[PDB]
Amino acid sequence: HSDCEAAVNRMLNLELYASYTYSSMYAFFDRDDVALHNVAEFFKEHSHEEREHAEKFMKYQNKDGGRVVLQDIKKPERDEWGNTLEAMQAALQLEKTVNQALLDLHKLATDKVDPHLCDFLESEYLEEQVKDIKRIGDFITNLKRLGLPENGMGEYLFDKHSVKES
Amino acid sequence: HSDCEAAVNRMLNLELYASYTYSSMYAFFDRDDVALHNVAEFFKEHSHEEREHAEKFMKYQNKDGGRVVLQDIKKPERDEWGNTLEAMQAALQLEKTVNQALLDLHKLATDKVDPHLCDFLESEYLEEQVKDIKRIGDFITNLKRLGLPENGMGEYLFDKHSVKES
Amino acid sequence: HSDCEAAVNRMLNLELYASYTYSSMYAFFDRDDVALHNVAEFFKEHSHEEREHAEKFMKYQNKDGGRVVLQDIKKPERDEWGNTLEAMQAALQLEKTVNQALLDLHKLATDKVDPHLCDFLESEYLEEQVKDIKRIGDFITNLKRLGLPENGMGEYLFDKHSVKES
Amino acid sequence: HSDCEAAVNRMLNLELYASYTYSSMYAFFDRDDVALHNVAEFFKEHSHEEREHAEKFMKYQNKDGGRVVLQDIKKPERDEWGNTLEAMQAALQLEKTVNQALLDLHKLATDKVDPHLCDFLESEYLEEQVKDIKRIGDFITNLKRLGLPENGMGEYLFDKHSVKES
Amino acid sequence: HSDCEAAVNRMLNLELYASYTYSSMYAFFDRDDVALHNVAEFFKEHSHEEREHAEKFMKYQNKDGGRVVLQDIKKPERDEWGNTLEAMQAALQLEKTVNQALLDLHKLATDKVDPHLCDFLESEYLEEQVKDIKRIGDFITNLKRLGLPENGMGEYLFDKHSVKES
Amino acid sequence: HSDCEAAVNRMLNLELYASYTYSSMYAFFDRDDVALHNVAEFFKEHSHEEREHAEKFMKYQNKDGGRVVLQDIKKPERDEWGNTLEAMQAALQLEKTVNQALLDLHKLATDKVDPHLCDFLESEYLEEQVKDIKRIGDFITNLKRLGLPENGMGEYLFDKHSVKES
Ligand SMILES: [Cl-]
Ligand SMILES: [Cl-]
Ligand SMILES: [Cl-]
Ligand SMILES: [Cl-]
Ligand SMILES: [Cl-]
Ligand SMILES: [Cl-]
Ligand SMILES: [Cl-]
Ligand SMILES: [Cl-]
Ligand SMILES: [Cl-]
Ligand SMILES: [Cl-]
Ligand SMILES: [Cl-]
Ligand SMILES: [Cl-]
Ligand SMILES: [Cl-]
Ligand SMILES: [Cl-]
Ligand SMILES: [Cl-]
Ligand SMILES: [Cl-]
Ligand SMILES: [Cl-]
Ligand SMILES: [Cl-]
Ligand SMILES: [Cl-]
Ligand SMILES: [Cl-]
Ligand SMILES: [Cl-]
Ligand SMILES: [Cl-]
Ligand SMILES: [Cl-]
Ligand SMILES: [Cl-]
Ligand SMILES: [Cl-]
Ligand SMILES: [Cl-]
Ligand SMILES: [Cl-]
Ligand SMILES: [Cl-]
Ligand SMILES: [Cl-]
Ligand SMILES: [Cl-]
Ligand SMILES: [Cl-]
Ligand SMILES: [Cl-]
Ligand SMILES: [Cl-]
Ligand SMILES: [Cl-]
Ligand SMILES: [Cl-]
Ligand SMILES: [Cl-]
Ligand SMILES: [Cl-]
Ligand SMILES: [Cl-]
Ligand SMILES: [Cl-]
Ligand SMILES: [Cl-]
Ligand SMILES: [Cl-]
Ligand SMILES: [Cl-]
Ligand SMILES: [Cl-]
Ligand SMILES: [Cl-]
Ligand SMILES: [Mg+2]
Ligand SMILES: [Mg+2]
Ligand SMILES: [Mg+2]
Ligand SMILES: [Mg+2]
Ligand SMILES: [Mg+2]
Ligand SMILES: [Mg+2]
Ligand SMILES: [Mg+2]
Ligand SMILES: [Mg+2]
Ligand SMILES: [Mg+2]
Ligand SMILES: [Mg+2]
Ligand SMILES: [Mg+2]
Ligand SMILES: [Mg+2]
Ligand SMILES: [Mg+2]
Ligand SMILES: [Mg+2]
Ligand SMILES: [Mg+2]
Ligand SMILES: [Mg+2]
Ligand SMILES: [Mg+2]
Ligand SMILES: [Mg+2]
Ligand SMILES: [Mg+2]
Ligand SMILES: [Mg+2]
Ligand SMILES: [Mg+2]
Ligand SMILES: [Mg+2]
Ligand SMILES: [Mg+2]
Ligand SMILES: [Mg+2]
Ligand SMILES: [Mg+2]
Ligand SMILES: [Mg+2]
Ligand SMILES: [Mg+2]
Ligand SMILES: [Mg+2]
Ligand SMILES: [Mg+2]
Ligand SMILES: [Mg+2]
Ligand SMILES: [Mg+2]
Ligand SMILES: [Mg+2]
Ligand SMILES: [Mg+2]
Ligand SMILES: [Mg+2]
Ligand SMILES: [Mg+2]
Ligand SMILES: [Mg+2]
Ligand SMILES: [Mg+2]
Ligand SMILES: [Mg+2]
Ligand SMILES: [Mg+2]
Ligand SMILES: [Mg+2]
Repeated sequence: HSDCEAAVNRMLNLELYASYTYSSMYAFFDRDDVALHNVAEFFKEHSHEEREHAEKFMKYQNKDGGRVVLQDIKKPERDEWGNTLEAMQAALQLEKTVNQALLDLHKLATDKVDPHLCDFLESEYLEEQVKDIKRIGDFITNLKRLGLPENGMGEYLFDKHSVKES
Repeated sequence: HSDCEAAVNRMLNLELYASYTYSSMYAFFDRDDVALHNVAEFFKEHSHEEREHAEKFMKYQNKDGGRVVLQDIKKPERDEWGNTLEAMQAALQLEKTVNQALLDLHKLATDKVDPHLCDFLESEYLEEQVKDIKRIGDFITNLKRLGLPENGMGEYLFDKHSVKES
Repeated sequence: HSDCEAAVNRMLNLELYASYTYSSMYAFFDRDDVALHNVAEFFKEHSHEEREHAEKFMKYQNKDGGRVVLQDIKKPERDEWGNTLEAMQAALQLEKTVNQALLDLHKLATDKVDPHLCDFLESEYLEEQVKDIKRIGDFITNLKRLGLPENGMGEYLFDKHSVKES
Repeated sequence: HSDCEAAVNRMLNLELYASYTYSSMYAFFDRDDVALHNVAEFFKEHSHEEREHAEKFMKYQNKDGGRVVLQDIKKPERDEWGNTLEAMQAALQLEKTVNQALLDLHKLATDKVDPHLCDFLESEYLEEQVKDIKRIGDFITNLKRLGLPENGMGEYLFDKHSVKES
Repeated sequence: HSDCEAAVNRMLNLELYASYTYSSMYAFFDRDDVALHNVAEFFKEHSHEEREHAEKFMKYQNKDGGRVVLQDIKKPERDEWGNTLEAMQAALQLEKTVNQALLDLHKLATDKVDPHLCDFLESEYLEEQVKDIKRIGDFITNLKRLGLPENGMGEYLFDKHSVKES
Repeated sequence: HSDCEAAVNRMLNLELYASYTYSSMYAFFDRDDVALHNVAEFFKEHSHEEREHAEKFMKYQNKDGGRVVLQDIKKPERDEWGNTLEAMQAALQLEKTVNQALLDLHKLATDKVDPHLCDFLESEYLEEQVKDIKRIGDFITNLKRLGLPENGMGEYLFDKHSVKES
C-alpha cells in the first residue's frame, strides 16, 4: 500500500519493458536483410542487463517487506528499427526514459526519507545509466561521422570496429 | 505472411509468458512470509530456461527468413501462489499448456511439410518438456506425501531435500 | 560538544548493547538443557559482527576529530530466551531498534549537512541491517511453519538445516 | 545457586570490564592529538584477548552445568589516558586486579574441592596473566628510561620499537 | 552554461592547484640543504593523487555531457616550505580548502537535485579527504611531540619512521 | 641566480604547459560529440610523458644545487581542438616549440661550458623530441591522405588503426 512500494513495482515493469525493446533490436539486426551481427549482439547484451536490473528490484522489494506486483510487459514501440543510427537514437531515448524514472524514484525516496532506497538507486542504477547514455551518445556521434544513414560502408565498418566482436 | 511464421511468433510469446509466470513464482517464494528460498531459486532457473527457449525461436525465425513480431507479455494469472503444492500444480499446468502449443506447432509443420521445423521442435523442445513435466509431477506426488498443504514441516523438508540447495 | 558527535557515541553504545544481547542468546543455546549448537553459533557470529560495528564507529569518531566517550554496556533484557522462535523474535526487534537508531542518526546528519556521515551510514550500516532483518524474518516464518514453540522436532530440524553447521 | 557458579559469573564480568578498558585505551591512542597507532593497536589486541577470555568462562559455565548470568559492563574509570606511561601503569593495575580475582577464584575452587576448575584456571588463565604483567612491567621500565612523560621523542620511539608495527 | 558544470570546472582547477603545491613541497624536501627524501616522496605521491582526482572530474564532466573548460594553474603560495612541520601544517590547510570546496559542490548538487553528482563526491572524494586530513593531523601531532621545529634529530627520525621508505 | 638555473625553471614551466595542453586535447576527444577515444588516450599519454619530463628537470635542478622556482601553468591556447587533423597540427607546433626551447637551453649550456647539462638534454630530451615530431608528422600526412577534415569515415578509421587501441 506504500507509494515507494508501488513506485518500485512500476520501475521493475519499466526495466522489463526496456529489456524487451532491446530484445527486439537484437532480432532486427539478426535478420537476413539487415545482418549486422555485432550490433545485434550489443543489443542482446543490453536486453540481458535490463532483465538483471528488473530482478534486482524484485529482490529489493522483498527485502524491504513489500510485495512484487507484476503487470503486462508492453511490446516495443516499433517492429523494425531502420538502421544502426535509428536504433541507437531510440536506445538513447529509452535509456533517458529509464534514467528519468530512476531519478523520479529517487525524489520520491528523498521525500519519504528512505536513505536506503536512495543509496540503492545511487549505488546500483544511476552511474550505470550515466555510462550507458555516454556510450550510446558516443556511438551516435560516430554513426553520424560515418555518414549514416546513407553510407552503408560506414554502417558496415561501425559493426566491425565500434561494438565488440561476437 | 506464412502460417508457420505466425505460429512461431505465437510460440515465442508463450515462452516469454511462461518465463514471466515462473519469475512471479520466484518472487513469491522469496517473500519474508513465505521464505522457501530453494523453491524460489528452482522457479528462477525455470524462468531463465523459458527465456532461453524464447530466444531460440527468435533465432530460428530469422534463420528461416521469417520476421520476429512481438506482442505484449501478459502478466501471470495469479499474484500470489499459495504454497509449494499449489505453485507446483500451476507449473505442471503451465508446462502442459506449453507442451500442447509445441505439439500443435509440430502438427502445423507436418501439414506444411516442413521437416526442418519438425526436427527443431523434436530436438530442442519436446524431450525437455517431457523431462520438466515428469519432474514437476514427481514433486507434486512428494508434496502430497509430505502432507501439503497442512503440514508445514513437510513443506520445510521439501525445500531442503527435493530442490537443489541455492 | 557536537550533536553528531554525541549521537555517534550513543550509536556505538547501542551496537555494544546489541552485541551483548547476542552473546547472551549464544550462552543460552549452549546450555545443556537447551543444546541447539548451530543456533548458538549463529548468535555468537552476530555478537562478533555488532562488536565490529561498534569499533567502526570508534574509528569514524576519531577520523572525524571527535572524542569517543563510553558509557556502561547495559545487560540484556532477559536472562533466558525461551526457545529458537522467541529468541529470533527478540533478535528481530533488536535489529529494528538498531536500524531505527541508524536512521535517526542519518536524519541528524542530513539536518547538520554532513554528507560524509550520511554516506558512512548508507555504505557501511543501512544495507547490512536490511539483510539481517530479512534473514531473521525469514527464520521466524520458518520457525512458525515448523510448529514452534510446541514442535520440538521442528526446532531440532531448524538447527540442522536453517543455520550453518558449526 | 553454587558459590563457584556465581564466582565464575563475576569473573566473566570482570574480563568483559577489562576488555572495555582496553578498548578505551585503543580509542584514546587513535585520537588525532594523541596519534600513537602502534600503542593503539597493542591495546586493541589486548581488548580482543580479554573478550576471548570472557567467552571461555561462558563455555566453562555451560559445560559445568551452571548458568551464565550477565550484569552491566561498567565503563572504564577514565575517559582519557594521559600518555603511554600512564596508560601502561593503568594496564598493569588492571592486569593485577584480574590476576587477584583469578587467584581468589582458585582459592574458592580449592576450598570447594573442584580440581577441574583449579586446572582450568592454571592451564588457561594464570600463566597468560603472569606473561602480560611481565610484558607491561618491562614496558613501564622502558618508558621511564625513555624519559616519559616529558620526553616526547622517547614516547615516539617506544611506539616504533617496543610494540609491534600495525 | 550549467551552475554544476562551472562548479565542476572550478573544482578540477583546484585539484590541479593542490597537485602543484604538493609538487612544490616535493621539490623543496629534495633540496640538498633540506634533504628529507621520505618526506619529499610523500608529497610527490600526494601530488600524483591530486592530479588523478582532477582527471576524474574531467571524465565526470564529459560523461555528464558538460564541457571541460580549463583555467591557469596558479603557482603555490610559497616558494619554500620551512621544515616538515610547516609543510604539514600547510598541507593540512590545503586539504581542508579542497574538502570545503568538495562540500560546497555537494551542497550545490543537493540544491540542483543531482543525486548522481552527490554520490560521485561521496563515493570518490569525501572519504579520501577525511583519511588525508586525519593522517596529516596525526603527523602534525607527532612532529610537535618530536620537538619541531627546533629538534633536528626529531625531524630526521620522523622521515625514517612516519613516512614510508622511498 | 645562475642563467642556466633560471633557464631550467623556464623549461620545467614549458613542459608543464605542454602537458596541460595535451590534457586539454584528451578532454576534447573524450567529449560525447567528438568521441574519438583512441585519439583521446594518445593525447592523455603525451600529457603524462610531458609531466614526467617536468619532474626530471626538478630533479636535475636539485642535483645541480639550484632551486626549483615555479610559475603559473598557463591554460592552453584553445578550448576546443576542431578535429584530429587540427589537433595533430597544434601538437606538432607544440612539440616544435618545446624542441626549440630545449635547443636554446643547449646553446646556453654550451656557452656556459656545462657539458653535464648538454649531455642531460641530449640523452634525456632531444631524441625523444625528434621521435615525437616524426610520429606526429607521419599522422598529419595520413590524416591528409584520409581526407580530413571533410572525410569523417577517414577520421573514424584513423582512430582505429593509427593510434593504439585503448
Ligand atoms: Cl504511487
Ligand atoms: Cl513510501
Ligand atoms: Cl506498471
Ligand atoms: Cl545488475
Ligand atoms: Cl515499426
Ligand atoms: Cl536523462
Ligand atoms: Cl565508435
Ligand atoms: Cl496462423
Ligand atoms: Cl507455412
Ligand atoms: Cl502472440
Ligand atoms: Cl535452450
Ligand atoms: Cl492472486
Ligand atoms: Cl501435455
Ligand atoms: Cl522429491
Ligand atoms: Cl545530542
Ligand atoms: Cl553536529
Ligand atoms: Cl550512551
Ligand atoms: Cl563491520
Ligand atoms: Cl529472563
Ligand atoms: Cl526497522
Ligand atoms: Cl529457514
Ligand atoms: Cl558467591
Ligand atoms: Cl561451589
Ligand atoms: Cl558481576
Ligand atoms: Cl583465550
Ligand atoms: Cl578521565
Ligand atoms: Cl597480581
Ligand atoms: Cl621495550
Ligand atoms: Cl556557477
Ligand atoms: Cl546545475
Ligand atoms: Cl577556475
Ligand atoms: Cl582517483
Ligand atoms: Cl616563500
Ligand atoms: Cl575541512
Ligand atoms: Cl631509531
Ligand atoms: Cl628502525
Ligand atoms: Cl607518526
Ligand atoms: Cl636567464
Ligand atoms: Cl649559468
Ligand atoms: Cl616561467
Ligand atoms: Cl621521462
Ligand atoms: Cl577555442
Ligand atoms: Cl623544431
Ligand atoms: Cl598512420
Ligand atoms: Mg526500506
Ligand atoms: Mg498494445
Ligand atoms: Mg517516472
Ligand atoms: Mg535532501
Ligand atoms: Mg558507485
Ligand atoms: Mg549498463
Ligand atoms: Mg541502461
Ligand atoms: Mg524453414
Ligand atoms: Mg490484463
Ligand atoms: Mg496452441
Ligand atoms: Mg519425423
Ligand atoms: Mg533429442
Ligand atoms: Mg527443461
Ligand atoms: Mg518446460
Ligand atoms: Mg565529519
Ligand atoms: Mg540494570
Ligand atoms: Mg535513536
Ligand atoms: Mg552499499
Ligand atoms: Mg549483518
Ligand atoms: Mg544487524
Ligand atoms: Mg565442575
Ligand atoms: Mg557509572
Ligand atoms: Mg576477587
Ligand atoms: Mg600451562
Ligand atoms: Mg595474555
Ligand atoms: Mg591479561
Ligand atoms: Mg548528471
Ligand atoms: Mg601570480
Ligand atoms: Mg568552494
Ligand atoms: Mg544522499
Ligand atoms: Mg565509500
Ligand atoms: Mg587520499
Ligand atoms: Mg586529499
Ligand atoms: Mg651542473
Ligand atoms: Mg590567461
Ligand atoms: Mg626558448
Ligand atoms: Mg661547442
Ligand atoms: Mg640517446
Ligand atoms: Mg616522447
Ligand atoms: Mg615531446
